[PDB]
Amino acid sequence: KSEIAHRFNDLGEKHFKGLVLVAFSQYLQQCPFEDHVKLVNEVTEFAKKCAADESAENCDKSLHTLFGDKLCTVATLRATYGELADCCEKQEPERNECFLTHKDDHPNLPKLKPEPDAQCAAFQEDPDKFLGKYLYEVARRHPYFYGPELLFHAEEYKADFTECCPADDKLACLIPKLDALKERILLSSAKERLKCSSFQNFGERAVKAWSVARLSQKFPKADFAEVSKIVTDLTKVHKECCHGDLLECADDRADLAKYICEHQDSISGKLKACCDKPLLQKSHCIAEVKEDDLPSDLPALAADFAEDKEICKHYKDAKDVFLGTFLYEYSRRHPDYSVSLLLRIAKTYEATLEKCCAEADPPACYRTVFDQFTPLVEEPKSLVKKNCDLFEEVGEYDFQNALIVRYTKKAPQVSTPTLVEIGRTLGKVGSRCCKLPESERLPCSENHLALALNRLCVLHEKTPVSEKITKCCTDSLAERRPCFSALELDEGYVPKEFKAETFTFHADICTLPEDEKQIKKQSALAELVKHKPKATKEQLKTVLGNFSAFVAKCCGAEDKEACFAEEGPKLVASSQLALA
Ligand SMILES: C[C@]12CC[C@H]3[C@@H](CCC4=CC(=O)CC[C@@]43C)[C@@H]1CC[C@@H]2O
Ligand SMILES: C[C@]12CC[C@H]3[C@@H](CCC4=CC(=O)CC[C@@]43C)[C@@H]1CC[C@@H]2O
Repeated sequence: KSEIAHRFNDLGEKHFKGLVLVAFSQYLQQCPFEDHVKLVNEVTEFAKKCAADESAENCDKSLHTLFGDKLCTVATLRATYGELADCCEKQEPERNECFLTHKDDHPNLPKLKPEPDAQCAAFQEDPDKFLGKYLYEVARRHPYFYGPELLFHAEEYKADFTECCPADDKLACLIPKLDALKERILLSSAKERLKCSSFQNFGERAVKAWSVARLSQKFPKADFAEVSKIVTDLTKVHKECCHGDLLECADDRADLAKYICEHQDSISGKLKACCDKPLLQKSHCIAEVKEDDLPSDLPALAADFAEDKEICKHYKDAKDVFLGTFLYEYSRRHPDYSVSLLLRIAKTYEATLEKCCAEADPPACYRTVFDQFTPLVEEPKSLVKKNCDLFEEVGEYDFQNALIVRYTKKAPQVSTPTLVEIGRTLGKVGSRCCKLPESERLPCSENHLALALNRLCVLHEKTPVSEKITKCCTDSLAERRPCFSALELDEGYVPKEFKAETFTFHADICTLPEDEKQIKKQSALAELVKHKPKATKEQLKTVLGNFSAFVAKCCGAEDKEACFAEEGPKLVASSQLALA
């Protein structure tokens, strides 16, 4: 019984190689493309040998042993990866655990900057090399990217270049195709990173809870046993992928996609479109499937979960199953709620039973349990209404700026690039979610907010700067967004010392693209808040407007630098007075 042969036979050579390339790229993010390709081929050649004869020497070793041994043969390991050479002394599974610790969530690699003429040539010159290069580039930038899903995006990446290279207009799919794919890559990466973060920081229990809530919303027709079945299998898939077991992850994901499609009539009417597709496409469509219509025979929950006299007995006899059933029943009923809200509601239900069942007369106590949920629902609904009201009034750029001020005040010790990133991400959430139908706003906003907050938390694990951020990031997954919302200006913070050069602009800003100009100004905005943390958002908006006007004027000037030189220092000095 050869594991590597077993995976090679199940997956096929193409997907086997793709996943192995991705896995290696994620583990060793600094190595060049050619180096990894060689290791992939070496591993694949061995798999073929084992497929021919599974009794052969070393074919019965574990995948982690074989792939771990392979990574440790890389040239200049100690120089390039000083930390990783230490892992190579260790044995499995200790070695892989060491490997996973050293994955870098922020490698700070160059921007993709597609060159359509050169890339279409390389694509035509060698497609396998070209598509493989793409897997490699994204994988090392996103060390926790969902392995099988990255192969799906490589196919979209192929279809773009296939359709557009022979066309007349050279860059007819630059902004249209690659920028859209780039956006989908970011969202997908953020979604999977949350799952891996949940395993790491809160355990498998938290991942299953989240998954029960989400899949109940998606598949309200399905029975609890069906959802539990799917959650169990899907949790194992993500567990394997998050721990670098990409071949096993891909294989189990295929098995799950098959199961769902075989039982689609009892699961969801929306799956039929997904289930008449190829493998990678089918799995992707299932994963992103639209929520099914609510069945007309949804049961009233007051009887079982509020009015039944033996709830304390049920709760005590099997807490997991009873609470699991509640979460399933309440979630399928509420596609208009965010997942974290449903998890908060489930925690409040649990807490109510813990309290009420210790008292003398539990029934009278827990009779009003559903009424405790109302304030939990109103708070996020109010936040989303306020944020969307602001977004629709001022637009994305100014909405981003308001969020940068908001979060810099909460966490002024965090780096400016990180504060700008989260502010800009949460601004795009406005564009994405506030235009949706009204019932879909809350789930879209809060679910995306969870992704952006996790990004901040993951960067904070690497570079801790604030005890308040640690607390919100590690105390409770469900309470994370309310914790961050509750943060106010850190009074313990001492204003960052003034540096004139930080707010000094030059003629180089004028040649930049619009998004890059914004980031420079938004970076200055974060720095303004850091030096003057008590300045109001209204003061800051005005001062930034003056900076924007100053940049606009001097970029339209005959002598651009002389304009920046004369005008800048006065404005820099005057701005500080405006922020008192
Ligand atoms: C997965 C895939 C087939 C297998 C390809 C993969 C691109 C990268 C690659 C390079 C190789 O040298 C082996 C085959 C693989 C792994 C392709 C991208 C789309 C296509 O379906
Ligand atoms: C997270 C949680 C404990 C673990 C529960 C979860 C409901 C769903 C569930 C079902 C299971 O089969 C395992 C335990 C879990 C994952 C509960 C909801 C609130 C409670 O705190």
